[PDB]
Amino acid sequence: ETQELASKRVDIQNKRFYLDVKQNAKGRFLKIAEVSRLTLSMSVAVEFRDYLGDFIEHYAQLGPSALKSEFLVRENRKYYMDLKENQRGRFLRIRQTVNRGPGLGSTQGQTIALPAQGLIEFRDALAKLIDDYGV
Amino acid sequence: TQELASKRVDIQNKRFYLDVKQNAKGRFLKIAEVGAGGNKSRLTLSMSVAVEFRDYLGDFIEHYAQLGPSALKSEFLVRENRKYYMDLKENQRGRFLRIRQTVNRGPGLGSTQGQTIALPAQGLIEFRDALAKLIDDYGVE
Amino acid sequence: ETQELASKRVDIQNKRFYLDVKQNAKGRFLKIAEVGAGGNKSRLTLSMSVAVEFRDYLGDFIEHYAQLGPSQPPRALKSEFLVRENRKYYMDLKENQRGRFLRIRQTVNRGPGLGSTQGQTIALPAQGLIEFRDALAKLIDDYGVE
Amino acid sequence: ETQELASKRVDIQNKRFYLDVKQNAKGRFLKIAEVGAGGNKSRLTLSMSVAVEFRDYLGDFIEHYAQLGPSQPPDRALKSEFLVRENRKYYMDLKENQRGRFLRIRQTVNRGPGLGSTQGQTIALPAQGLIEFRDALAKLIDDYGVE
Repeated sequence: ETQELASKRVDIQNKRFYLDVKQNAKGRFLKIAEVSRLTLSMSVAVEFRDYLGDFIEHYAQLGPSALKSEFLVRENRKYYMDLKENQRGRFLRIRQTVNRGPGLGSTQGQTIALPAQGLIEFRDALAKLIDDYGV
Repeated sequence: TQELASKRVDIQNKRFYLDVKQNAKGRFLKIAEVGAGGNKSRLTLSMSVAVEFRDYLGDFIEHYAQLGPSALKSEFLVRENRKYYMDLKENQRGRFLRIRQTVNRGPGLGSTQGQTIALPAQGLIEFRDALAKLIDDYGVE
Repeated sequence: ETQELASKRVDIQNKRFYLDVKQNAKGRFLKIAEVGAGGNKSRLTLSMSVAVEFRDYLGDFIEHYAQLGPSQPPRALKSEFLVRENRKYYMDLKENQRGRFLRIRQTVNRGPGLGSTQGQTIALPAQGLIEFRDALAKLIDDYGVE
Repeated sequence: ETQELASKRVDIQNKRFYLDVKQNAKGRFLKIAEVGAGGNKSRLTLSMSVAVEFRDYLGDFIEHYAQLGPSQPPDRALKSEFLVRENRKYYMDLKENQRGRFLRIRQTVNRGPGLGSTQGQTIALPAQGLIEFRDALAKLIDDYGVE
């Protein structure tokens, strides 16, 4: 039975993300729901934490007006991370795909969009779930 | 006293206006937090002073980005008759930069009262950027 | 009056540097600007004569950077100091968690740093030091004297 | 099958390079994927033994690049090296085009016809990143190599 060990809430402009660390008898993993839904192993969650730091850095150094991308393939899942910008402002979009195993053949590629203002809070929340629970 | 330009910045559920203006003696910025505070929550900076302020924000941004999960930082700025107190704090609702501006009453006596804005830390990069643009525009070379 | 003689853009990671050669009645000189977030407080000034000595210092930082090997307040790896023509140039190779960089701070030189310094600072990501030295060397071959 | 032990991304100009340490039933090895600005991906595969030699060779390219001085006008590779270890060859050429110098590494089969585009198993490191790349490689070798 998958039982959540912790929830986390991050408010950014008028959007909300929940970071739930869950564990079924397979192991421990992270879920990230918007106001779609990513699922990450803790090991992959570490890579995100660090990549978020890369993104934060780049955003702080932009100054006034993709800007930056990362490409991650881990355990049958592929993650695209694009720091972009548009009329209303800068954001980080994260798309999760199945590129192998059960679930291939799609209708369900997952996506979340974080406003850039909240990357630091979102990274800080992730970091502490890693901190507490480890890999 | 000309209006030269405005820029608006929404941070979380709070709104700020950076307004450039000129009068003889020079150009200057007015930064207001929208609320019930009126002029109590509105700063006034010369252009010279805006630059030093922009740079201080650079430093607050760096401190905030490396806090990790958790006054955290204080800086200080005085020019002509005006003092600017900058304090990166955290209360239960999150991290913020409090800028309190004072007008010196005379040789070695602080104001009984000042004006103050509070920026949620998640908005500092936006704020800094809006301010940087207006500085690049409205008085160099 | 100031003639604009030449201009060179050097892109290094997510930074852009401009090297402008100018000339006034006193002689030829460089202005070196870093673009972005910071202001025109990221503006170095150097006669051609001093730009030569700066090029040579950059060769030593390049050697040191190449010999660091993999990494591990901020750690000061190599510091050098150039004072010339009533200006002081501090050159510190440093590293943080996010990479290695050469920070150059220019001040106006009176006594043992007495008055207003006029702290102009640029920060070259270390990756770019050879590109930067090279652009500078070209401008010196083209516009310097002997 | 293959387990993923460690990753490191090096940003050089508008490209990215992923150095991945992996292990299969036979061996531990390194995959190096270049991602171009436009989406182009290409890669090398190195045994950990070979990465040591590649890292050493990078040191030679670094020394050469640092000593070049700026591109002079025309009047071809500025420097070539060659690496052969059993079933894989690697052609290392330091070149320049209008946008800079770069180290092309081109991996081929040693015995076998070959398969796939030559570009898909070639990478081009902008020379500016040789030091950071060699350093990131040196670290992965330190922390997951036995050699």
